[PDB]
Amino acid sequence: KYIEYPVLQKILIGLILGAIVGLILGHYGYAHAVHTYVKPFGDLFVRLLKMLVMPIVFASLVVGAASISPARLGRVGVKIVVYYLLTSAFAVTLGIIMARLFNPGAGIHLAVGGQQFQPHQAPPLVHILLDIVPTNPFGALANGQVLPTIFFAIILGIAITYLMNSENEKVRKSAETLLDAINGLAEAMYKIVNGVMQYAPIGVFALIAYVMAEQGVHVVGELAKVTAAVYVGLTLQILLVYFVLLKIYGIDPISFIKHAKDAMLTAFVTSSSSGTLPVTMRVAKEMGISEGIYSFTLPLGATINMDGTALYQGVATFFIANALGSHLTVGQQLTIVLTAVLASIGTAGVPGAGAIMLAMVLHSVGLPLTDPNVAAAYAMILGIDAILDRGRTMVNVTGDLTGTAIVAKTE
Amino acid sequence: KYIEYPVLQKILIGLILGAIVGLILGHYGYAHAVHTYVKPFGDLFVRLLKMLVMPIVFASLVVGAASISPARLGRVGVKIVVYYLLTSAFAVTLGIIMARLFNPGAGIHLAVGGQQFQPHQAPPLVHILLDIVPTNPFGALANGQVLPTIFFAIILGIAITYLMNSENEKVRKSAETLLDAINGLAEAMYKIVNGVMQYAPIGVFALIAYVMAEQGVHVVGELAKVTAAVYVGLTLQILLVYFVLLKIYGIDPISFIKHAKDAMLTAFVTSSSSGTLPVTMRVAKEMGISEGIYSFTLPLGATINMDGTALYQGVATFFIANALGSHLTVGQQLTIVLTAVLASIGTAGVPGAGAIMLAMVLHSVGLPLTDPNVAAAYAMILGIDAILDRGRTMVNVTGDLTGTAIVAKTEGTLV
Amino acid sequence: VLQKILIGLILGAIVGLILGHYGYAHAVHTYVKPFGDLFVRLLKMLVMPIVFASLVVGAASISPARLGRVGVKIVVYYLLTSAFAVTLGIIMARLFNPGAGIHLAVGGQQFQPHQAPPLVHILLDIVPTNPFGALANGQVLPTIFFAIILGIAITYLMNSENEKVRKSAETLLDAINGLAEAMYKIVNGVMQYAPIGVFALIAYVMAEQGVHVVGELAKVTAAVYVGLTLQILLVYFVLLKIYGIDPISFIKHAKDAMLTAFVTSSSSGTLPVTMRVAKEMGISEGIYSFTLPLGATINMDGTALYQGVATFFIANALGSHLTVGQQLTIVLTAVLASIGTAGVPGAGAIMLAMVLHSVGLPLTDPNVAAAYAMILGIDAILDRGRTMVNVTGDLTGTAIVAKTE
Ligand SMILES: N[C@@H](CC(=O)O)C(=O)O
Ligand SMILES: N[C@@H](CC(=O)O)C(=O)O
Ligand SMILES: N[C@@H](CC(=O)O)C(=O)O
Ligand code: NA
Ligand code: NA
Ligand code: NA
Ligand code: NA
Ligand code: NA
Ligand code: NA
Repeated sequence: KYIEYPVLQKILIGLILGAIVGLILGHYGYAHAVHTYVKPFGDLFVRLLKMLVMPIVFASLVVGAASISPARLGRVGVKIVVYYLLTSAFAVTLGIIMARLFNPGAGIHLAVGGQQFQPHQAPPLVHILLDIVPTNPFGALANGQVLPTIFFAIILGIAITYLMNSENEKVRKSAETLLDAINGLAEAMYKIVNGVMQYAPIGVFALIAYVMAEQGVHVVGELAKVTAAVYVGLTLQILLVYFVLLKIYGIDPISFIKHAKDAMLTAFVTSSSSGTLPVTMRVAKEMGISEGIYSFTLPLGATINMDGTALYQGVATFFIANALGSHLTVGQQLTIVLTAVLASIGTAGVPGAGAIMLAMVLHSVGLPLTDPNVAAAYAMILGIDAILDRGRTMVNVTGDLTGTAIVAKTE
Repeated sequence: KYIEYPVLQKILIGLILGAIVGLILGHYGYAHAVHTYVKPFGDLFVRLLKMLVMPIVFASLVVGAASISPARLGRVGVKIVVYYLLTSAFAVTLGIIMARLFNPGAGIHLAVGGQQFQPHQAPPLVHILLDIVPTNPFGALANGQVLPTIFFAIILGIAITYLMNSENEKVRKSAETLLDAINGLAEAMYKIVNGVMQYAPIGVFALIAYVMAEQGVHVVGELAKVTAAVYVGLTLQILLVYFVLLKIYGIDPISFIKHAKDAMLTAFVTSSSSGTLPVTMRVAKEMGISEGIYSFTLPLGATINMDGTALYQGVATFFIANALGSHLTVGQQLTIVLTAVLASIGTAGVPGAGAIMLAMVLHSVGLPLTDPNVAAAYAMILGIDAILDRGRTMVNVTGDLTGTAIVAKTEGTLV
Repeated sequence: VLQKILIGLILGAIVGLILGHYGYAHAVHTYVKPFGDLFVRLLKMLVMPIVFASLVVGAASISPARLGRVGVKIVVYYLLTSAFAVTLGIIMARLFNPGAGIHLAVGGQQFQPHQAPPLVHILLDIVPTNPFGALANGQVLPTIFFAIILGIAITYLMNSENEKVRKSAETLLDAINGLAEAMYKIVNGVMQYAPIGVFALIAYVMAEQGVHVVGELAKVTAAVYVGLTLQILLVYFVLLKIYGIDPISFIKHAKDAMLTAFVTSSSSGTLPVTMRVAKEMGISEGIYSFTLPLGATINMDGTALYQGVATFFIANALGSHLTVGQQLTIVLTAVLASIGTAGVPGAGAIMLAMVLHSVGLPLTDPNVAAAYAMILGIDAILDRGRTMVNVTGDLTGTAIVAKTE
């Protein structure tokens, strides 16, 4: 009774099997059953994603503050970042534009707790800007609030790279040993991470088994409404940005696609900016780009500059809002712009943590995942991430290929 | 004004001196005094036991997940574990049977806070099975809830033994240094542990000084009711299990006891599965058992398979329940079976943390130690653990001697 | 660093009465507040980790083991000097009355001094029931009793028979220490916001009652300074003279270990300097080689006195008559703070943190905290002045103990 299988199908057959199993259960008779039996395995999966973050988000971002230690020369790739921001900023814009045309979410009245979502109005920015600084990092980290457990983790690890340097030898030996422990927790988390991706097949099955039992069936159409709103928005900015800003330069925008070939192919199948990096790296070499340019910019387009993930989140948010029976207002709309950018700037680049960074793009713009109406809707859109992750990644990689080819004009 | 003394008497003379001091105080006059003066040193001791666990239970169980790392060959001692479960399962059964015959607890109406225990009914298993997974390990660990601070500590340390292996050299150097820190906290805890066992003489005195002042005196008889319910249950399964399943095999069950001699003796005096392990190890060699058998099984009967501790907890629970004025219901009864097994599978094997694993066998089956009625009763039974620990351990060791001798009938040899 | 906060102090003093008249409405009390407050929190962050990390180090620092005979003599001395220092601070905070002449009301509802819980129940709640919890949500008096009992227990693990257990004990302590340091790195960075946030908070609390509040903080300055110099004469020049050692020429071959202590304001920087100085005044190796590094982190004479004044300052600033017993608790607290204080620049003031938490004056109360903001504000003055003694006090001890053959 054994586990072996390439998981990113295991989940996807979990999904299509879940969808097809779900629909046929609630229809035929026992609309309940699944709520009492199956859902509790989705409830499980959910929890395990959350079990992560806090350690991962601490540990990782202490490492990624020893990784970047001044000198951290952002004095020649000013050009590339300036570009990356605008594309990602325009991507989420385009997502909100696509979540206008299509209205995913509406046509579902999620009541969950015998009671629909009421939106609790945001506190002043004074008070939230100040509550990036923890009053006690341990507390902040502990009970769970994250935006201090960023500001601390960074300010610890940025300060730690001035201790390995310090005059004293034994102080540098102390600074090291702490960082050598924090890192490794980072890794140990990543070892459990993979193991959660091994329960992910069960998890996803149980989620969109429940959704398709309780609340049929033009919820299918609704989630397929997302699929399009995402997809013919993704492909709607490949034409509207890349094919545009390359043409309006002088670079050949059409044959660019042909010598990006397999950096594009894999991005869709691997669904990873990690896997599609020695492939995107080679592809820049293969279309004949200069070393110090693509050698610095394509690894910075890896973690920074997720164009598709910014757009994906700018749709998912809208989906949730309307699914709750909440008319998502303007300003909030352009907060989502600035939030989804500042999420899809820190999103992972593996498979999952696009959706599990959307997490916070919802927490911002009063829509927290504590409210069960929110969460049960999040469960839906996180359920079908496995579809809109493979499709999404393809752009995240192409957007920093195009930037690397646009900036290749500097001599 | 100096401390030196072999402590496991220091406590026990603390107890008998506490008992004899306590009774004569509340009787003669100042029934109070002790409540204001002496109890606050028992209140202290209690807290220090609790100060522990959370670090120890984390740190230890990250180590004991790097200790067992797949490959962790449970492919030949399937036999021994299969046995161990049934004995421990039947032990707590027998404890609940003994806590039926004897009714310890009842005949005390513990009101503590001017108000008796009311039992708050258990939540669905769905919701408690799910709350083994922490939503935030740090939080879980922090404010104190433990069953996530297990599931995390294990899943960290099990995952950590696939990082020292990992292709990268410097990643294995990072994984090590974390585990080399967590371990050592484990040890540092164990250094305070010993220091608490050095206040334990005071602590125990102060506990069963207070109990014997406020609430005399057929509380003596009540706690002695426990003593028997435990003891003539312990000895009631030596005859009923070991002397039975060895006889119904063909192995000589009576002379087994004679070449176990000093593995039994020390178990009662040392009150330790740690101390009685080179002794139980030798004793298996001395009664002529095969190496690869007792060399693998007697160290696994060390921490897993505590027969007596399972039974002890299956009585202590019942004691508490009835002491509160709470008729401990069935199902709960057989939850105690499954709980006390899954406590006496992880109990320590030093002296204390039989009682301080009962801790959780009470938290399960709605009887938490937050409630002062519970806790003041727990203070009683944890008070006299020093009596029912030495007596208890003797079985915990004998039960995996017998298993090792029962499984010694398997021969043999592969291609 | 000093001349950015003392011109800091007068870009607060005046900008309050020239933007409490020309400066209209909440707008000028906005960017006072947000910048008072993006200090306040930014400050409050530090206290806990530091108080844990530091006091695990200052329990491996003092360990009943390998302290002897060379190291029984020196500590015995160090305790008494630091114990007598904070005594002298409380004596100086008697003569001068800093704090009084300010009625800090903060939350329209001044600090009504809070009456001390039954002592049974607070003595018991020094022992944490779960250190993690205690540390986490913030309560400190357990996060002392644990941190100490961890690091005291840890110095019996590096010793332990097993080699690999000593390698494990080390690596933990080598991580905790370093967090200590990492904190001290942020510490300095907070002292860099201290100008435009602790003389932006000051910007308002010098905007009201101005003709009695500069000269209240300058009242501290003296109470500290002519107490520091008042024990150089009263202890060192005394106990060296009453021995036979030449107490006056001692100062001359300490020269640059004294100089730097005032400019560097660091027991870290003034350690290869104080080390050399002991060599240069011709002290024996195994003596000053063991004692001057133990006078580094243990034995802060000035920091003990500084805290024994700062506390009193705060108390009286609140409208709270700081009672006796509390007075001699401060003696035993400030010693057991200035035994674990950092020896960089900041974490004298950010160990006073806990000497206030002890003796019911916690920093959760905004009346306390806004007053702490004042005295932590001008630490940059009384840190350079303070350090000079912290170093001289273990030079003198090293020279006093140099008489053993
Ligand atoms: N699938 C994304 C990462 C994510 O958003 O989860 C990528 O690799 O680009
Ligand atoms: N005394 C037991 C351990 C315990 O239950 O506390 C043993 O060593 O077997
Ligand atoms: N400035 C002190 C340290 C402190 O109290 O912050 C020293 O170096 O001695
Ligand atoms: Na990317
Ligand atoms: Na990203
Ligand atoms: Na055993
Ligand atoms: Na056990
Ligand atoms: Na010093
Ligand atoms: Na110090």
